[PDB]
Amino acid sequence: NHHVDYVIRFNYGDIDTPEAIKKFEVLLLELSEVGLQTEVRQGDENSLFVFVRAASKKKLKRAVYQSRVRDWLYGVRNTEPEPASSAKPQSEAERLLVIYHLITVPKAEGGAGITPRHGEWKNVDAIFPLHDEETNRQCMREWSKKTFLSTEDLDRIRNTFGEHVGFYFAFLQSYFRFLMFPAAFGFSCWLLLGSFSIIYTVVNCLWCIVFIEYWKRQEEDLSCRWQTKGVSAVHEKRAEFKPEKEIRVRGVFPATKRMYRQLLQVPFALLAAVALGAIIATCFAIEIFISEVYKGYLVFIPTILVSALIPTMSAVLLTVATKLNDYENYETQDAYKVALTQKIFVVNFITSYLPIILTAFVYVPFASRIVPYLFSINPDRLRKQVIYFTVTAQIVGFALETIVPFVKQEDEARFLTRVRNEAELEDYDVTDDLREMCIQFGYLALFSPVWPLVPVSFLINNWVELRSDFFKICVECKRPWPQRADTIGPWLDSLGFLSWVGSITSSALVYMFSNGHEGPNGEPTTIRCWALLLTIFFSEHLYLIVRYAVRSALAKLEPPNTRRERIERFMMRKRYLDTVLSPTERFWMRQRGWKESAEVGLSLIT
Amino acid sequence: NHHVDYVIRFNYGDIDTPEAIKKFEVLLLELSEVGLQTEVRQGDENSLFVFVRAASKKKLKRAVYQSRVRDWLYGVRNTEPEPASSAKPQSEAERLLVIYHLITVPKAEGGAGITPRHGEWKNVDAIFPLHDEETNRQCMREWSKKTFLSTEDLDRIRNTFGEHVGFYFAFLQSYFRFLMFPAAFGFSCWLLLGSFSIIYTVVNCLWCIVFIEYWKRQEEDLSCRWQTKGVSAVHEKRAEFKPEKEIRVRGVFPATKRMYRQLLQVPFALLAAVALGAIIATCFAIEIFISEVYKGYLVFIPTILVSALIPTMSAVLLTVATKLNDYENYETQDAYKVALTQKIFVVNFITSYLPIILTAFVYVPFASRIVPYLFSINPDRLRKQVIYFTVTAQIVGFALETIVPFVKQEDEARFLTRVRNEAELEDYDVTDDLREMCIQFGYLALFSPVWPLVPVSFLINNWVELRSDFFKICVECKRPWPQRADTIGPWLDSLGFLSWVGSITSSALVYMFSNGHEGPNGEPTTIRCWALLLTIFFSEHLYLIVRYAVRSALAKLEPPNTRRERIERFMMRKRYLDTVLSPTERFWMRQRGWKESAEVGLSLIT
Ligand SMILES: [Ca+2]
Ligand SMILES: [Ca+2]
Ligand SMILES: [Ca+2]
Ligand SMILES: [Ca+2]
Repeated sequence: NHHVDYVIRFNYGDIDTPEAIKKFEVLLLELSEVGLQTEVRQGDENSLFVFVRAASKKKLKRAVYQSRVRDWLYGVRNTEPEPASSAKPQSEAERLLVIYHLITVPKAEGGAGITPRHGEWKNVDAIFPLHDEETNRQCMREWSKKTFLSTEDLDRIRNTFGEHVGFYFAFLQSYFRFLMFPAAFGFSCWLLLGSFSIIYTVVNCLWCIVFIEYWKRQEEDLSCRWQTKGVSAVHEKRAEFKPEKEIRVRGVFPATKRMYRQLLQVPFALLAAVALGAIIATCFAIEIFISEVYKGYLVFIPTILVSALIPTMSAVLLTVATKLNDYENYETQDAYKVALTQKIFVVNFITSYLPIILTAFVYVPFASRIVPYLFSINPDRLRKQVIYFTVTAQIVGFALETIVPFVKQEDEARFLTRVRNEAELEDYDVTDDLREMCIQFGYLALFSPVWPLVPVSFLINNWVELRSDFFKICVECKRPWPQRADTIGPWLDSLGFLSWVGSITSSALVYMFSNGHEGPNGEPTTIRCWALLLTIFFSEHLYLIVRYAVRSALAKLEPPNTRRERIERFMMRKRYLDTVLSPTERFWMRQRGWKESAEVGLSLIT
Repeated sequence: NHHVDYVIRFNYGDIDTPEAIKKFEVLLLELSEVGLQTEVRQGDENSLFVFVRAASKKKLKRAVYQSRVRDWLYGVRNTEPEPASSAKPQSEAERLLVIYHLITVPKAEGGAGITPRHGEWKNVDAIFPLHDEETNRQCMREWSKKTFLSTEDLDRIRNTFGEHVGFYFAFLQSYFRFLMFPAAFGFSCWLLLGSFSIIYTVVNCLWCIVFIEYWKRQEEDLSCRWQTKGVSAVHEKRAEFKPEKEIRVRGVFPATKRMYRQLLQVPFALLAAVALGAIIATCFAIEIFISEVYKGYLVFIPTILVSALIPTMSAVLLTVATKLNDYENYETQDAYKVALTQKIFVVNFITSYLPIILTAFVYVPFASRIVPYLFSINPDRLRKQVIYFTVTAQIVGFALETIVPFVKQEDEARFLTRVRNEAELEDYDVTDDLREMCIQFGYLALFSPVWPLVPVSFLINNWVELRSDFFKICVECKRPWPQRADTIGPWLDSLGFLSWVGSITSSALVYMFSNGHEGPNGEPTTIRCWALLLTIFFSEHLYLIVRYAVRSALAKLEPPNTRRERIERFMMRKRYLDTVLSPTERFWMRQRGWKESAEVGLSLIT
């Protein structure tokens, strides 16, 4: 890579020439005044990117010791900072993270001011590091053959690509690994019993409880292991944040006003729910009427209708959620990303689980009681849609995930072109992959009693998807900068909610389908709503009781890295304490020493 | 008090004379070898108590600096220990707590070995401090007149009687204070509307949610204020603990074996539930048949039956719970007390809320459908039992709390008799008073839609009960030793569970009684169990949604003491850091300084 850390794509297309060269000179002054060596090279037809390297080894050592000092002070490291003359960077992640903080974190603390495209420049499109292609191809061809990734492999996806990708890859490993028990139980139940089986439903809800509690425990242990536990204290501030007052330099904003702006989440959620429910239910009723009332060239209208109407409405809701998320201030980038993710999860929940719920609950149980207003319903509609969403939708999702973007794409002559064709790749966001895994866990927690080969299909697809996501990161994207994290984000409570409703939906399914597969064949006159709500009541409360039992069991087992990170915070204070910090009386005149008190005791006992 | 800190009642009644004097000499040796001045005086007819004072001011200063060092090291204090020559004890609580640690915490760390009555002595009945009667009477007559206790008053009940009593008194103050909104709303609803009113039920569930979340916030703030946040790390070990192995000196026990012994909680809970349910339901059916089927001298059998059969069964269940709580090891005293409290809360729940539930749910809705097997039921049975349990049971509880134990009870001549008549008082346990307040909150959260003057009665009784509990502590008991805590214990999650079921029970009540007070008059043929379970379903899920909203709102508002205790843990580390700890290169040979890079930039832009 010729020691090049970062590439800063300065643009000059839409900006006139003297303003562009003034912006360029002010960009290159703050890079030399922060300790970074710059080398400008010709970019695209209308761009000009500047390479960035730490200027000297002593400047890099002084800049990486003052980045270990800061997160030791803010309670992340819990052990003393190594001295600066012996403080070499541990890996590529620490070096690239220090260089990115020197580039982006503003001039109040000591870094440069470069915020990409937002506030003063509006020209620097991206600040991307370069790939380590030999190590990437070695890791790809090394663990394209192993059945399970080791902790050394997870530490290599920590040392490259940072910790925010390493937490996702450890989550995917600990999710493919824990899929083996419901995979074996689902194969056993689909071979032995039929679908809608009670022991498979209880086993599946117990497995979701156990997996969620074990991954909360493993997240705490892994954030203690990777020295990134309290990384919320050193989160990167943002320049879009507009403060009210200034109390000494941080620019505070009253959090109650942000709560009152956060209460717009409920009308946005109601609008998104009503609009997406109207579109999906209208498409579903159109498909039902056209396909089973009134043809082979006329069955294809509602599928093209959702394929050309759902992503447009979802992009409109994404725009409205972004415009509302800029209204609330959110001084850090992590709070903004978590708020945007919690906003789009409602759209993702409705878009992902509304067809299976109308077909499973509104379609199978009523249908005839409706169709005359517009029956001998198709009994395999629910099984066919679960089979579709689990197998064929995952096949086409893997297709449009990694095959379609691959088909879509002197001495420095090869390097200046490999950076140029790495400049056009896609910026990698790990929330999309966490979204895919969480929607998949939602399918497995909600509609697994229909067709219990769903965990088997998810096991095979997860083993393919781990390697495919690593191939996408190393090949089809720019390198993500080493972002740190402690959890996977709001996806933890998303997974808890997903399983939470799964405990209601699967129990309602195994109640109302315990008469066959056709379940409540059309018109519902048999289903007894006094027996449909009692099983939901008792199953949800047994779910909550067993979940409380498992969380109270797993809380009392301290993991080794947490038990080693609450001991070093005693050892550091013990080392601090050794390095520095160096009438009435006539009642007590009778018995002086402890021998005469024993004499009065023996004299009073005898 | 003539500077006397503690009184250690050595017994010699059942022990023969040479063994008693050997135990006495070994008791008095370890007191002089730990730094405490002893003065033995004649006790009761068959006891002999030894007074204990710190021997010298320098020894007390060295013993109180090494007790600030320890909880600074274990992460409780978060600020540097003051030097020992200027480390005077802050109040009576710190001095008496240091003297109690020197008396009781065993010889591995530096204290003496005196465990009361357990392991080697089996004679020292109690180690009680002496009352500060002038300050106690001054505080009693000072805040027997004020409407609300100030934070200085709460800090005085912290400085005397420690922090475990101060947390309860702050809880009772913050519970009497937050009773004013449901008191005013219940008076407004009982004057304007009738009983079983929907807006009063929604307001009451919202008030329970808000009060529980605010008291969790205030508990965190108060444990940060009183410098006792992480006091779980310095909990007092116990001598009943029997360890498996010894790894360097703590005596570890495998926690999975304690989990497997903790799984006996479910058969004990089933046994207690079935037995107490059988006794209470048999008494209730006997009372119903005798009082309303078949007399004035014959109505009094079932009341004497519970008054002579419920406390005997509860004492049997207390004995079984103690024998099971000694089976599980529980190395600390706080874990043992929390486990015993969580065991007796099931007995307290069933004994406290089973008559109102059978009368409200089993009696009002069926009754005739039952009585022929043994109707025009009495409509005011539920209102009369709620009125009884809220008003008259609280009056007789205040009576048997403080009036009956008061009627039941040379130069050193007055002092040796005031200690002698303080030796016979009752050892004060704050879990009984927290149990009374939590059972009262359970009544208010479960059965307030019946007769909505229940929060008004609870407001008056709580203002009386705060002063009466302080009178009981200062007058009718020995002084409790200054035990530290951070929460009130498991009563927090007890209160959450209490309100949790209240959201089901009150909604079922206001469904099935929205036809009058008689509700489902006898035989149930009107109540529609498809409408009884939908309101329970929707009300419980709206309860959980609003509770999640309130906890997510109150989590984002940092209290001032927590925001000052996460800043001093930056300041201490910042003070530590200042007191101590002092081919490839041909690509980077084109442009040396940032001026020539700007020259290449202008040459490439132009
Ligand atoms: Ca996929
Ligand atoms: Ca993926
Ligand atoms: Ca009382
Ligand atoms: Ca009391």
